[PDB]
Amino acid sequence: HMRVRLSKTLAGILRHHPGRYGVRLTREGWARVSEVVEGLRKAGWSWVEEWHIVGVALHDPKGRYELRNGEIRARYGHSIPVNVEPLPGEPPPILYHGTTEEALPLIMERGIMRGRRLKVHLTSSLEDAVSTGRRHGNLVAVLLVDVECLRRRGLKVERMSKTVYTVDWVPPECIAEVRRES
Ligand SMILES: Nc1ncnc2c1ncn2[C@@H]1O[C@H](COP(=O)(O)OP(=O)(O)OC[C@H]2O[C@@H](O)[C@H](OP(=O)(O)O)[C@@H]2O)[C@@H](O)[C@H]1O
Ligand SMILES: [Cl-]
Ligand SMILES: [Cl-]
Ligand SMILES: [K+]
Ligand SMILES: [K+]
Ligand SMILES: [K+]
Ligand SMILES: [K+]
Repeated sequence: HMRVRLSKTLAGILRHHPGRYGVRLTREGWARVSEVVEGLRKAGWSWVEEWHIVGVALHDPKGRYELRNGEIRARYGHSIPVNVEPLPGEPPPILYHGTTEEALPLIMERGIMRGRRLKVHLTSSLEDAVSTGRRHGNLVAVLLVDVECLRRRGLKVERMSKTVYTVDWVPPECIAEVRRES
């Protein structure tokens, strides 16, 4: 079966619309795998069981998901209120945010903003930043973000996966450089 298709649906459940699949999340974002399974099956994923949902989490190349006995959550990316504790580690001095060239003027005015999500998402992987920008358009720009510039003004830069870090907002003055990718 197509793991990527099931993972995209699962990310939607755990980040955006759990109730549409019969799921209630705890305030830390955790879903009961059994509830996720039943909702997917009712939506036509007629073969899915716990084994497959757990497998999506374990095989995810990015570490999007976290498991503990009976439960699963998304580590980041949510548009519904959750509190996820950070993974250990310090952020590197530069992080990336992929976007579109068309967004640059308003980013240079208002900073990088969270939009519909709880946080602005940054990555230590330039390649991942490019692929994220490409979801929004073909003319991609990657912002290099000065992490100490965020931290010294009191903005926590929290590690959510091996490569993804969240921050409430990126002030325009903390954008060190723009790299073009067409
Ligand atoms: N001041 C502004 N004026 C105009 N535009 C602005 C401004 N600030 C930002 N923007 C743009 O708005 C779009 C928001 O879209 P958005 O919420 O989908 O954010 P975005 O960062 O793309 O997605 C998060 C997922 O991307 C990976 O970090 C990870 O995904 P993975 O789990 O696959 O690793 C994560 O979940 C973005 O274009 C952003 O630049
Ligand atoms: Cl456990
Ligand atoms: Cl978020
Ligand atoms: K649940
Ligand atoms: K995630
Ligand atoms: K973001
Ligand atoms: K954060």
